[PDB]
Amino acid sequence: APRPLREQYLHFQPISTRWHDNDIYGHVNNVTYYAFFDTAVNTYLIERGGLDIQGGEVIGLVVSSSCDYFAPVAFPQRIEMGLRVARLGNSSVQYELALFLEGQREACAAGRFVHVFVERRSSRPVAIPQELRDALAALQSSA
Amino acid sequence: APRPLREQYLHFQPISTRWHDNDIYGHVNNVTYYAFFDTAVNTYLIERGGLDIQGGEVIGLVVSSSCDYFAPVAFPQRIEMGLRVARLGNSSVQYELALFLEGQREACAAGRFVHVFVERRSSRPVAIPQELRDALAALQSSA
Amino acid sequence: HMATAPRPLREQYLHFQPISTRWHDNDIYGHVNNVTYYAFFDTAVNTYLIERGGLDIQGGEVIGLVVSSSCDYFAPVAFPQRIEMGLRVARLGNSSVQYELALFLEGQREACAAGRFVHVFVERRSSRPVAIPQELRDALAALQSS
Amino acid sequence: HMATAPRPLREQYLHFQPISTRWHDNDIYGHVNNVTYYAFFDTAVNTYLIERGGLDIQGGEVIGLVVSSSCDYFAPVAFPQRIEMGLRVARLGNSSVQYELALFLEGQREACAAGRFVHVFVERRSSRPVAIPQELRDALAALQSS
Ligand SMILES: [Cl-]
Ligand SMILES: [Cl-]
Repeated sequence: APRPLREQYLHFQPISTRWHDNDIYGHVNNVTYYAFFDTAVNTYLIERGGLDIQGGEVIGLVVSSSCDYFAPVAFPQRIEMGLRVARLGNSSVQYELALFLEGQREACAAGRFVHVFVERRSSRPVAIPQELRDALAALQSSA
Repeated sequence: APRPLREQYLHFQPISTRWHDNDIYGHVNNVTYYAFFDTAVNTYLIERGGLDIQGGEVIGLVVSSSCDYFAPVAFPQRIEMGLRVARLGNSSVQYELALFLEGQREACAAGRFVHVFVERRSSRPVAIPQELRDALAALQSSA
Repeated sequence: HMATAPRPLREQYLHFQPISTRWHDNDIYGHVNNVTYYAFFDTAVNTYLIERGGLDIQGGEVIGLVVSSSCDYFAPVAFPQRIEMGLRVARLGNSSVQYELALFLEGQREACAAGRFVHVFVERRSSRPVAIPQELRDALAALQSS
Repeated sequence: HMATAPRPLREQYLHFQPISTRWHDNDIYGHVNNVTYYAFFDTAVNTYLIERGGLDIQGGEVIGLVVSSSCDYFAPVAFPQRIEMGLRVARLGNSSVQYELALFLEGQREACAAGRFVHVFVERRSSRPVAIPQELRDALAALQSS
């Protein structure tokens, strides 16, 4: 089975839920979890890896992603992303994430996604800059 | 001129920003401010006024809204909604809100919106339930 | 029922644009969320600016920034209903413009929601207001109610 | 370039659906954000379930819940480009179904992104898995690659 626990992740981010996260069936819509993934990863890249989204030469593009869902959460509930790095490559990295509900031990959902690092003007993949590598390595998972 | 200050509002909510709040021009998109409005109002209605979004008999529908924007914010910046109630009617209420950037005194943006309270099944407007009125009145603005 | 402002009519608008509705346009109460309407406003205007004004959002030097907006809601709509935005230009200044929009059921004549927004155009890198470029102004001028 | 998985072809899909792009589909890097693709998946499937399966999202007793999904991205697209979702059903169980989708430029044949999701159908009030209702199953069956 699962399920994922908080101590299996390296870094955490609270994310506040918004009215419109819920859909017609009353819980956070599956699409929104990936917004959560994307937000946790890039928040980390900016505060700890020197990512410059406004004018930086090198950017992370999502080449792929996925998620399994174990139990719903709903606005206005309080949640938290665990983030870890499964592998750091030469020009890409695979993240693993998990959504946690405040007060619950087991993850509501767990997924992965993959960045490739490219030159912003051309979109040629490029070796990950060093400052970013240092930050990404600091997230290395245990398994 | 403006601009709005924090002490002119009754209740506050931090809202975390998400990767995708920024648009192609790099700042939080104007549309998202109203998601912020909607989130601050309904969060308050649920924790302090007994709003039951899942199964409640009475709901708030937005009959109108607006916003003026004074200066941009951007993900991953940290922000905060001030909320106040300009007037409580028999079956509607006008809220005033303002977006604040952490560390800035003056509001980035300020807007209003109007709820009408209806019966969920029929959508007949109905007098605001008492528990909700108590909470809404506790937000009354000074001017 | 909802906003008590008088409902605008299809004829009061110049230019129309279908927008396809999306699963999550509906919120928990089951109709399109009020915020999404503003996304419809942005999309209609900008689609118009790119196909008729020559707006270059990727590398253009002059951009349009939103300084205010508002909307009144008259009757709900829901995914997967088919909808259509009405657009016109109410006022055309040297560096700013006010748009008026209304959402229709593509099968219908009464507006379901209507509002307004203001663009100010600015040099992209600095954000100093510049005058509206002629190509865009020519496209805006074709939407001024005669 | 991006995902290195082999790109799916337009012919491998059964059913198509235009989706209009929106201003804020583009993120700060200027192309449609990866998350939005999944919104396109949800919309295509559900549009299909309502018009061909009789899904009643407002008051129906059986609903479809998403238990997993994934997507590979091959080439970016951008508002205001015109796009089209390809849909087919890969597997049809008693209470679950796996969909496969791909996004195309409506003018084009190579997929720009492709992925998958799984619906489990459940009694709406409880969320106990129920079998898929016959009307929906008949619509799902028409998408199984022959
Ligand atoms: Cl805009
Ligand atoms: Cl769904």
